Amino acid sequence: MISEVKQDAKSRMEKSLSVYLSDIDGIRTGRARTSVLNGIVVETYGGRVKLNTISSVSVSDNKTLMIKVWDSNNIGAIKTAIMNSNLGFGISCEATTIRLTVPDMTQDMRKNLVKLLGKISEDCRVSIRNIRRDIMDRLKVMQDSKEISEDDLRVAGVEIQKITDDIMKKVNDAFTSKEKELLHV
Amino acid sequence: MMISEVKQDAKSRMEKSLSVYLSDIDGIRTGRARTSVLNGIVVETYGGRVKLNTISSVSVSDNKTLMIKVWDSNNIGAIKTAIMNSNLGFGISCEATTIRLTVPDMTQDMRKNLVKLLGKISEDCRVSIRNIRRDIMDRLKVMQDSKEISEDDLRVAGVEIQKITDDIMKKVNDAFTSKEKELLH
Ligand SMILES: [Cl-]
Ligand SMILES: [Cl-]
Ligand SMILES: [Cl-]
Ligand SMILES: [Cl-]
Repeated sequence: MISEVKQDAKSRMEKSLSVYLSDIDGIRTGRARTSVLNGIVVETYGGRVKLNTISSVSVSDNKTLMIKVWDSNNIGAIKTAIMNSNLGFGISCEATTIRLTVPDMTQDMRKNLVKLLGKISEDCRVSIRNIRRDIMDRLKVMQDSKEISEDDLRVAGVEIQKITDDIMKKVNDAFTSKEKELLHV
Repeated sequence: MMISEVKQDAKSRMEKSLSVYLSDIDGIRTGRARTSVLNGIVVETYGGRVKLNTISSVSVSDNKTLMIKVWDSNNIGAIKTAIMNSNLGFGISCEATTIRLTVPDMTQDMRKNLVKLLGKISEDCRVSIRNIRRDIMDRLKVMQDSKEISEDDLRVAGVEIQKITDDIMKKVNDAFTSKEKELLH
């Protein structure tokens, strides 16, 4: 069934783009962003919880986040979890608010991240092209196995080459957007 | 952001590539009778949907022939429909409570093509695995340049992830040569 093969393309491609966005989303840029704390796991209330379910995070200025802790008994555990992530924030507190200052990014650190983000952008393109090559290889198998005609191969090839190109534009826009965050002040 | 999580990402993503390639080559006809070809067959009967192997028992009769013992002979039509709809290319005949499937004969030119395509599909899998390793290594390098982990930390993680890659590469290659042996008899 070609119908089942055309969905493996979009599924594998979307899943791959989804993996690469999550990977770059955490790359630090100098500017303070609440998502850097997305995935801080705090041990409280008998288990492990995401930081945003027991507090409220906000950007105070370019280099600072505020964390409003609703249960004051969670302040130490949150301070401990943030410190032990080794993200290296400046940590202090007043009453039920934790203040995080974002460490400065040096010039060399910023150039290394520009290069490493380019490499990851190409690792993404490679998986998208490799998915495409593999899907065509599968259709060539079906067409050689006399399961589909040649017309079925060219037609689905055009449709999938169109799906690949649209998915790739998302890849280039996402990695260009992240690069602009690195480059600007 | 923890090295342990990055390592688990490598494993999970390379096991997804391995699993996807195994299913790709499972769709390659070999000219020989193999019961695994009918594993996914879903049969509409008794007003619902059942796996083929809960209403029947598939055996290999000779090199080019499968025998399906249909316990409820009233299911023979529904099973024949299910198999023919999956477009697997079988010759089919009925007899009492039995369905004879003849494997479609494979020319030497088809076999030559499928060997070549198996090698391409296999190398696509290797490209995916190596790309994942490079991507994971780039993510570790981002963490090191961002001062979240040391250079020794990264090298230690790099060896462990080389171990994961070697182990999944070996399973890709063993599936490759085993599938080649089947294509060549
Ligand atoms: Cl600081
Ligand atoms: Cl650096
Ligand atoms: Cl894949
Ligand atoms: Cl590197």
